[PDB]
Amino acid sequence: MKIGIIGAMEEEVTLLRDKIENRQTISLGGCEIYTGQLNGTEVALLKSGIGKVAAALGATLLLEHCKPDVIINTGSAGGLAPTLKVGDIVVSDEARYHDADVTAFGYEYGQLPGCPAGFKADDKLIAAAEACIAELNLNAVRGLIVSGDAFINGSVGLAKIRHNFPQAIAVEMEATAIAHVCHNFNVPFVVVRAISDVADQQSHLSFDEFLAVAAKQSSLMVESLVQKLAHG
Amino acid sequence: FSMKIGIIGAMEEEVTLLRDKIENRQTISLGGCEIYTGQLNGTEVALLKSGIGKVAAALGATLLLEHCKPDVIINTGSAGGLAPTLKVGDIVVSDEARYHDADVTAFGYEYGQLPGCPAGFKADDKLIAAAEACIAELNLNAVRGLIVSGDAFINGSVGLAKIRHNFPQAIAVEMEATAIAHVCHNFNVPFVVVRAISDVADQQSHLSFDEFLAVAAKQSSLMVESLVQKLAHG
Ligand SMILES: CSC[C@H]1O[C@@H](n2ccc3c(N)ncnc32)[C@H](O)[C@@H]1O
Ligand SMILES: CSC[C@H]1O[C@@H](n2ccc3c(N)ncnc32)[C@H](O)[C@@H]1O
Repeated sequence: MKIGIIGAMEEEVTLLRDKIENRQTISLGGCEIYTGQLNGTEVALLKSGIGKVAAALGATLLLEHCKPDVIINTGSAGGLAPTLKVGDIVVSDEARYHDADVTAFGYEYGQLPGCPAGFKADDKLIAAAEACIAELNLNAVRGLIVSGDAFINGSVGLAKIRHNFPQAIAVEMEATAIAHVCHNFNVPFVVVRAISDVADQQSHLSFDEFLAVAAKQSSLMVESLVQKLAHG
Repeated sequence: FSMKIGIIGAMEEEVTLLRDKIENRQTISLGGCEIYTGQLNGTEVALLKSGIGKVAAALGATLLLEHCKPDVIINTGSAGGLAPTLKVGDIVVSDEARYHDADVTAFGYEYGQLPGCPAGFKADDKLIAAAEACIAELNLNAVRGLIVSGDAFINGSVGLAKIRHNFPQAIAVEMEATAIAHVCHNFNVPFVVVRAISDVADQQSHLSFDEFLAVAAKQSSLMVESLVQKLAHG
């Protein structure tokens, strides 16, 4: 099997990239795809860049080109659920755009025409992720992750997300775009990210200071997840 | 005679007229998108129906570029008019595209800019000139300028006000142009947006859209046909 992995920033893909053996690099459409094996498992790691379009472009390339069996979106996120603290894990059971609005025509807030109002992550991928979380003794929350093309740091931006998606556990900028692409190609996906901040008026400083920590936690989780999917 | 022109429209109504005119037409269904190949007035074209929104347009544009390698991309369809002299049916030609809903300002990026990208994506000068030549020849009313995109249908109120305040110079607003420009930019492919006005993005936009979408589609499609011809023969 081939496992696809997508991270947005250098920090979020560098540790995994350093571990890929029989590594080959593909530079294309402004993205980088690293192919090879992670602890014996065939993977394809994509550094997509930040934002929905960058992520959609990279996911599309990855699916069309390398044709992985499942997609795992790694990286950092702004924590919204009460029990989350920096470094904690968020596992998507679903992804929705918090900034899409075509309600003028009767679509659900966050829903784009031609798409489900939310994209569901794969149950097996979620089960495997949670088994790893238990085995590594990590604090994690499973639930709705919302994406938009904006960095959230309190004020109006956070307020609007709370209103439309009070049950969202985390917010970031690529997951739902990746889920949307996977949905169109019928590819299972799961988002496994780590908290770099709590999306408030202090998230800039928190993100700056804890991104490396969040990237590491999510990377270790992905490493464990890949191994679990490949060997049980 | 060796040029392949890529054309991207989001909705059925926006691509149907051009599609019916493609000779030796074939249909490719990939990634939830539909691409029609063949010739338009003898010029090789690849017409994609992308679906609505930034991600749907990005996915489609990426497929079209990777799969059909067109030499240039023309984004067709409707838009909400923002510049004063625009009436329903008029043409808007992009000289630039920017996301009106992207905000990473907390980190010092320009409003609308995503990290790793230029704050705005510039349309091709030759494609712009050709489109304007077509405009002068069809004797249509048009405006050239900044087109801004977002994943929201602008219906007046705060959505509209925020846009006018952040991009006072924007001539129109829609939902796919900048995502297509972004993908084209990353692939180094020349692009131009030539859309037509279906509404003025105000509280009436919902009704105006339902009523004049066909008119915008007709006017934009005429422009695209003329542009394809212009680009291949002069
Ligand atoms: C530098 S923009 C923030 C990047 O980290 C993720 N991230 C982390 C925290 C966070 C937040 N509070 N709001 C939005 N995106 C966030 C996003 O997916 C994007 O790739
Ligand atoms: C049914 S969503 C609107 C569709 O038509 C375009 N459009 C036209 C007018 C308009 C507006 N006022 N606001 C946003 N998108 C608009 C968009 O790019 C999208 O494909």
